[PDB]
Amino acid sequence: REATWVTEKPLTLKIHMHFRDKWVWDENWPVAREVARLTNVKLVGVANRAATNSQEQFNLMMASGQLPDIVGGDNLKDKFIRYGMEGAFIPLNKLIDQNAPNLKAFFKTHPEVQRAITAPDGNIYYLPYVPDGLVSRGYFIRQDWLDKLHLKTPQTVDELYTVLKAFKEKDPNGNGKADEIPFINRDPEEVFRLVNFWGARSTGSNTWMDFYVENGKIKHPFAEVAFKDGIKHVAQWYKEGLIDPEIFTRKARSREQTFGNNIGGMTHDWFASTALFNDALSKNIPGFKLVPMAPPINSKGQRWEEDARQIPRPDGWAITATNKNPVETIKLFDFYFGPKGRELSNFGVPGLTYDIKNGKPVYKDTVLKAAQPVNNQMYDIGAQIPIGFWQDYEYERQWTNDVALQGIDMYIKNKYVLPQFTGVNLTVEEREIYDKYWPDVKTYMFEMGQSWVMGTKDPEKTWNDYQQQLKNRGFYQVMIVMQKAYDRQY
Ligand SMILES: [Ca+2]
Repeated sequence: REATWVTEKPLTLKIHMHFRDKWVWDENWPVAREVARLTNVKLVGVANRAATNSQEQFNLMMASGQLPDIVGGDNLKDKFIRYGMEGAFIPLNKLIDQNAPNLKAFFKTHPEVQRAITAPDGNIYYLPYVPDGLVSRGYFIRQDWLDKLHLKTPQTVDELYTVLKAFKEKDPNGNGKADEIPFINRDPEEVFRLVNFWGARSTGSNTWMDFYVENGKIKHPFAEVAFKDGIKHVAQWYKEGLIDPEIFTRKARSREQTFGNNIGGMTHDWFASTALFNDALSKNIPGFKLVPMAPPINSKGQRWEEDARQIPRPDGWAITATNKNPVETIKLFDFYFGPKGRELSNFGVPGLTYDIKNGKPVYKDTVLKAAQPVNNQMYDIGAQIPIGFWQDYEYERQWTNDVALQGIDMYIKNKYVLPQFTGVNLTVEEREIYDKYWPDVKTYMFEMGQSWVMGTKDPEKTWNDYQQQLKNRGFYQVMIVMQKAYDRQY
């Protein structure tokens, strides 16, 4: 028995957790096993490991009969709220106030986080993934390629065009072949963010395709005329091969592939893991130098960094109405917000991935010297996963090299990061319109966006049909309630 046990009698619960379109909960994970040992509660996964879309899996689970005991994953906030009000997920307010002292304290000191996860009916239907940090992404460019081609760091979009064209046509890796791919990215959604170069927004926060506010008015990036004009430019860059032709399909290992084979010239991604490639590829590609770059001056005369860490994220886990042990479950959930629980969910397992030295968790050299980014290494053993947990930036600091640190400092110092959208508080009736139309409009917007970038549809010629479809699909009904809810707060 352990003082951390949340139940005297061993308890096993079923969890459906499919995340980042590639992973599922693994009861064999070192972290899962350690938490089970300490709490006496074991979670067994029931998600389909042979599936490449996490949202589709949530929907499939919801239509495959009786739900499991717990459901977790990334980008599920809206589903947790929608189905929570439908009775599929239970309210946690009471359970927390009565059995979770760590969470109760956390929320008292983090009122903004509590508000962000609360539903229109005032109920909390899930515990969020709470990131720790300030900046997230930044632009990175191949300094060695710039040097080899005698080009200066691009300061404007026009200068950037010239530089990327040079990367594509001037054989910077010197193998006599036109194999270079100027701009690459792990996230297909980043291709949409390129409209920033032409003064248009792509999202209001770290949450993909989120709304934003301008002069007291709620707006959505994909519906603005600025997007039409901006995406036309992105389409041109894609047409000319300045943007990875496989940008919508390569995905997850784009960096390992393109930087690893010395064909990638630039990206926009997280500072720590991206800068790590300088160390991982130092042996195979001497001179490889991927460095942070300030955003180029855009068509509106400004340097924009649209992304920032979002606290909390629309990720996490919830308790279903079929869970027969809600009290034991919330106690398990609370364990993660305690000192030991937070340490495990962030660093892995003591003696395996880290050791306590001078009272502080310190990653082993084998982890820090690995070619794989530390967050990827954590995913592999059940840490840094999108359950309800509190991220600790100290875990990240340990593998943020000087190149990354200096990039982070530059972005913080020069204030490139745009104000982030912190959401609004919808009434129950307003939420009904949101859940009825938004999901499908969002999917439609992505589809149109991809068509415009790839050239299968001309944004200029299809814009009217598009706006008509947005109206028919309920987009403006959603915009109307969003604005009303906004005016209530401010
Ligand atoms: Ca070449």
